Amino acid sequence: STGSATTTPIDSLDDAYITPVQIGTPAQTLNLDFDTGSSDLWVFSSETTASEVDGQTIYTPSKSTTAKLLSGATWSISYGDGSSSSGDVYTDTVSVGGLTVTGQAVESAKKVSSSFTEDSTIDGLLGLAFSTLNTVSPTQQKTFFDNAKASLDSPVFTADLGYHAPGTYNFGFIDTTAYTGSITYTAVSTKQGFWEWTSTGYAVGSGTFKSTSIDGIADTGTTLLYLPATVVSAYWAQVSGAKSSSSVGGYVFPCSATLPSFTFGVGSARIVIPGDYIDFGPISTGSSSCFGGIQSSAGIGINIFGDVALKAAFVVFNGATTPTLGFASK
Repeated sequence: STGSATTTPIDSLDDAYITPVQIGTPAQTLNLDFDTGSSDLWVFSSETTASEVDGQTIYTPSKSTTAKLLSGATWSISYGDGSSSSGDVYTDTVSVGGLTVTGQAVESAKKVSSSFTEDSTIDGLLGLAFSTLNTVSPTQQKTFFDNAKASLDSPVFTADLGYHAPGTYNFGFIDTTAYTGSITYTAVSTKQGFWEWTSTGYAVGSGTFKSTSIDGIADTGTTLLYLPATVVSAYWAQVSGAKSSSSVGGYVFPCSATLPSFTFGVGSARIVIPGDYIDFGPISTGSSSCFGGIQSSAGIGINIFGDVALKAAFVVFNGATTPTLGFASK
């Protein structure tokens, strides 16, 4: 089997991407944030505290003839931005882009933190990291991809995120028309449960490539590119007036600037992030200070190849017995 679904930016900055997902019988379609940095499929629901729902579409398990309470199971997750959610668990039929999994754990939120409530465009998350990170207790549950894997034509999914435009998540096949040149594959460590890999270096604009190993994760659920402070300083030093602002929470730059590109290495290959992808717009409405799309990872504990980096590439998440990642230009 295969599946193919379009993923759409939630706003004009590509702060996140939503993909329609069919849950239950008859189908209830929710727009979920596909997140290769986590491993829970959770949704706003009829069980979510009413004061914490503000415009999201909810899953109502009582209206699904295929929903079954997973008795005793609870979940609770905290994300790297400080947001969180928790609740109980049903199993139900879940379809993405024509690919159907029966018995998928659908984690129904009883509580969500304010940032979820405040984002009316995201109805939940669909985790695509390794199932060892799934938070369901006492019986850990499998991701959608893990459940689908054996049925897929090939044990892979691909992320093709757009810049200020829709893109595609494919399951079970590699669309050879969606990228240019060849796909360069690189080793993955699953030891932390992430799609963790080692970039071979970077360049700023037209500058020379610096060969240096940068361990990090391919994370569709993180907006920006978070890299070591040395690398980030070298980038922003090329932008007149750019500075790190403690009050804003990262590097800012004059909105009048033209940003240089940023290149990262994948083995001997190179992925170029155009400068425009690094512009996240005014820090507040009407400001002439703009927020940078490349930020330091120094406070995180891990480097994160988020959407800023991934949307410059066609990315293969290869879930073969030994997982690997593939990157192609496009």
